[PDB]
Amino acid sequence: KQKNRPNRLIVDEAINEDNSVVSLSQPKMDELQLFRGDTVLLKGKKRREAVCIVLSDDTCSDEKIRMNRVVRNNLRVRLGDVISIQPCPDVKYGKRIHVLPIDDTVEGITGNLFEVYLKPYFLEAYRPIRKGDIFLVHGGMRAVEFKVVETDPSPYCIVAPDTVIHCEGEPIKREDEEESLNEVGYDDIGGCRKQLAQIKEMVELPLRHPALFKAIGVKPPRGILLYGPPGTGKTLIARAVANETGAFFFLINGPEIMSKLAGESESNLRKAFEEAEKNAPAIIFIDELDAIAPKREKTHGEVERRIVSQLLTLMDGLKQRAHVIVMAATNRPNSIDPALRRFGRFDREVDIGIPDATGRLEILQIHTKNMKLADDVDLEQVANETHGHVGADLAALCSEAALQAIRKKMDLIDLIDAEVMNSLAVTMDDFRWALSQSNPSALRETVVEVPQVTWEDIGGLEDVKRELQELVQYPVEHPDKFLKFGMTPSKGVLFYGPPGCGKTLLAKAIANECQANFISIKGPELLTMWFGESEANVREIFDKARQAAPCVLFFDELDSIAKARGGGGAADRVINQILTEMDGMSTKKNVFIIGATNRPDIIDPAILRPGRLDQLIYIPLPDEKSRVAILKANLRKSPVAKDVDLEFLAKMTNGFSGADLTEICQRACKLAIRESIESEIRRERERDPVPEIRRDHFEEAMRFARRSVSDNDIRKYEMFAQTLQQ
Amino acid sequence: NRPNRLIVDEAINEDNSVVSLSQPKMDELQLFRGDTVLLKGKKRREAVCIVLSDDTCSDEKIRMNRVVRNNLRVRLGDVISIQPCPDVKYGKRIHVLPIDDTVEGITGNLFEVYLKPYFLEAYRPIRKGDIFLVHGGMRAVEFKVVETDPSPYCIVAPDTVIHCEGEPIKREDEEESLNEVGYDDIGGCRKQLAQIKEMVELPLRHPALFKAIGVKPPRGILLYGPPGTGKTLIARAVANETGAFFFLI
Ligand SMILES: Nc1ncnc2c1ncn2[C@@H]1O[C@H](COP(=O)(O)OP(=O)(O)O)[C@@H](O)[C@H]1O
Ligand SMILES: Nc1ncnc2c1ncn2[C@@H]1O[C@H](COP(=O)(O)OP(=O)(O)O)[C@@H](O)[C@H]1O
Ligand SMILES: Nc1ncnc2c1ncn2[C@@H]1O[C@H](COP(=O)(O)OP(=O)(O)O)[C@@H](O)[C@H]1O
Repeated sequence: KQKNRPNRLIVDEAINEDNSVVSLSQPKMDELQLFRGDTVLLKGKKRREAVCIVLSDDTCSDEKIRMNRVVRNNLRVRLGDVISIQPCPDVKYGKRIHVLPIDDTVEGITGNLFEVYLKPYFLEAYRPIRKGDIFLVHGGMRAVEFKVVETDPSPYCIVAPDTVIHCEGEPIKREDEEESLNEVGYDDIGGCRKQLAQIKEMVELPLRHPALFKAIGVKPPRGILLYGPPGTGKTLIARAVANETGAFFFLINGPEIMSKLAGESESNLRKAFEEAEKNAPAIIFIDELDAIAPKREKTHGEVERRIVSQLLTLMDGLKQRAHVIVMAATNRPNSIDPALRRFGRFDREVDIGIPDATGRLEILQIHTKNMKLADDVDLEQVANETHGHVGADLAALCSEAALQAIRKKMDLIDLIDAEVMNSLAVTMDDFRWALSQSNPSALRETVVEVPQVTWEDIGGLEDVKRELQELVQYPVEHPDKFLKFGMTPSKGVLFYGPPGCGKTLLAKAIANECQANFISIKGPELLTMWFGESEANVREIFDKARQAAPCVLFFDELDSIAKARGGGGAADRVINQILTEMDGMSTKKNVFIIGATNRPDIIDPAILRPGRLDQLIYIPLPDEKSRVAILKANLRKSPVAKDVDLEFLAKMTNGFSGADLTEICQRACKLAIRESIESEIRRERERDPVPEIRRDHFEEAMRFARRSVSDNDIRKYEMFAQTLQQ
Repeated sequence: NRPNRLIVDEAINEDNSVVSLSQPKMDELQLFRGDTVLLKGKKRREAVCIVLSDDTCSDEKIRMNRVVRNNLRVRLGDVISIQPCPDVKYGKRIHVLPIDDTVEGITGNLFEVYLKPYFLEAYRPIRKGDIFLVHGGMRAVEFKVVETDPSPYCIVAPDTVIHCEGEPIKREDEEESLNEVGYDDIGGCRKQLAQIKEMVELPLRHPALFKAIGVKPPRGILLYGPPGTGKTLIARAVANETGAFFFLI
């Protein structure tokens, strides 16, 4: 970025008396790509926006903006605060504009307010406004404020001379100016920025750059595939990259292509492309491509493969034909025909995936920005407790929570619009009941995320942590050292020993401090792929690994598949595929393959071959610093008080595994919950928060023994450590 | 629960032309005597009858018609509402067609036999399609409104004649016009029926509440279940308690 976010400006008094005119300086408008007659989008406090025309000023300061008292009150700011300016170069003219004056400004005057106030104020003026601007109109020896109600270009527009002005009777008053309907934009798009920036580049370079693609010679984004779960803001993304760029959108959908009969399938599909040809600033988006073009064995018909044929003969031959780009949507990239997915056209494919916790948080922030809540819910625990939900399901979650809030209160008056909005309130219980009544769709899917451990759960093995940093982090940070000597780094590592979940948190910490993606490969999913006789599922997983580069590929226990066999054997139907993936693994892109086993005697010797899975790391029994780190993780995200004896467990529970010391904490927590609720039972029988688990309950939690490790297996692990002791 | 909705008096007679007067309720609201007074039952049903005819009912109760008691609600001993709506325009000789009991006895002139010697200047201002039972001897003969000369609720002029070419069709068509719509009439797994009742009833009667939320969750509802469960009657029961066009395919 730049210093101090240089669109931030200081409000100052103006010289011009115009309401819709703000003033800047000469090198500021040159740096911010601003003209002397162009329009901007001003943003300020209390999430209030403004649309204005920047004019040149000579008395204006370098880092200040001159404006009158109207925009200062419209942005709800006083003298001395900071405001921001955003350029708005894509404004369209308005069609119908509804204006209603405030009640105190029309007391004493009667008649038509259009020909006296509205007609001279907009007589070839072209003043831009937004929804909620209160602008002062002078006339009849008075000063009457007029407020924008609703425009057909609903976010922002310029008053055309053909715009019909609506000034009907019974106006609204000064209120909380609630938002209820709008048009989408880049801020409306949620958490997709790692791919939103890429597709932003691949549509911004087609914008107003004809000679740039002549400098390339060829246009690189000929066809763009956007695949993911159904409903991941797909047409929202397509509509968002159209209006702010400035083009003709003209969406068509595959069901509407099949909606016409035989012979009419060429009608309104080719004609869409001559429509795109006659309007060179345009994009093309098609929805449900699997309904048009499935796989070749799935093409069980004649008219549908005819439609596939006109799509192919229209998609191959638009090479520099009004420089239009083409977008498409599908569930998975292999669901479409692979002959469509070749090169020359339809090559710039991109994944979207599910949102993360912060992406879900900002999606819910967008969906709850327009609706006033009870302002005591944090909205972060709501977006953090959800898991595997599409953004459409978050919108449905917000709608059902509002339905819960409406159904909680009884019936009001029937139909003013000032009773069921200012009484809107949602609780933690409202969204919690809404969380139960919310069917997800992104479940049963390989999630992609950057998790958060922040390196301090890990106890001991600091040289092992340094080796894991040098294998993964430092090729990303300093690849010039590895290109200095040309050494191919060890991209594959093995974990063996007790059944620990600390290797999972190790991989999570690698993805965290690497700031890279994570993929959790499940052992039950591996046996699903084995017993389901579908060994081709590895390929799209590794394709998602390539498209989510850099990433961490945490595989579970691979010896369980060999445990299912034991007549004997070395490799299985899933095992031999990942060796071909490792041979197909490039040394670039910083995609790491990390393995997690328990018993390495029953694994493939081809895994033990060099270049496939390179080095083996033993994870030993937990140590006392790792035991107090385990107790710190037990104290992580849990309300606890003082007088805790963290050194009490490590002196005698050294023979137990780390899950036993974890289960001590959950058992003491359930004991605390049980004693608190029987204290509630005592309170009800008789008709303080007690936030600390008292350590007698901790000692009753550590009393029972469930030692899951075996000492002979520990000697077996030490025997393989001595085998690797060279 | 509304002040208009009040408990109903028992049916003294089976006449559509007689409504008893409740004088404390007449002192409560502002109802004007004369031609037309609007009344509502339940499930979005509209009807009009005259007032100040009998003066038999006591305070906070009004005696109404028999046909607005058996229809326009789910049962007797329930609420009835009133509404002032006077001096509407006039119609001409509606409800010429009987449906059920013409096949026994004689046909007659079909309105000079049982309609003319029974009415007392309340010229049946009912919904076009609603019924009313009247006969001289048996007093259980219904008819159906088929002539639609007036578009709003209008009384007709007395001693008017139109074409008498109407023929009876069926008896069960009155029962099949509802086809037994009722939440008591439906069987009901009451939990799932409660959520579907909520998620259609919040669409019901409050179209502007969708502007308050801004998001509409009902855009389509699947009905999972094994066949034989009344799935084609569950949607029929959800309809016509709301009041809309059902139109199954
Ligand atoms: N990522 C998202 N962010 C915000 N809103 C979303 C998102 N995904 C879906 N929605 C909501 O879901 C509705 C339909 O979007 P979507 O299901 O993506 O359409 P399509 O499936 O045709 O791409 C929209 O009204 C939008 O508000
Ligand atoms: N380097 C390390 N050495 C020892 N223990 C560790 C290390 N890093 C993390 N741990 C701890 O080991 C525990 C994982 O072992 P455990 O809970 O017994 O296995 P599981 O949960 O798979 O049954 C985690 O709670 C973690 O805090
Ligand atoms: N749950 C129910 N409540 C009331 N009537 C029912 C119910 N289930 C079946 N019936 C009766 O059974 C007959 C056939 O209905 P049914 O087989 O349930 O249709 P569908 O299976 O399409 O819902 C209907 O005439 C209906 O009266």
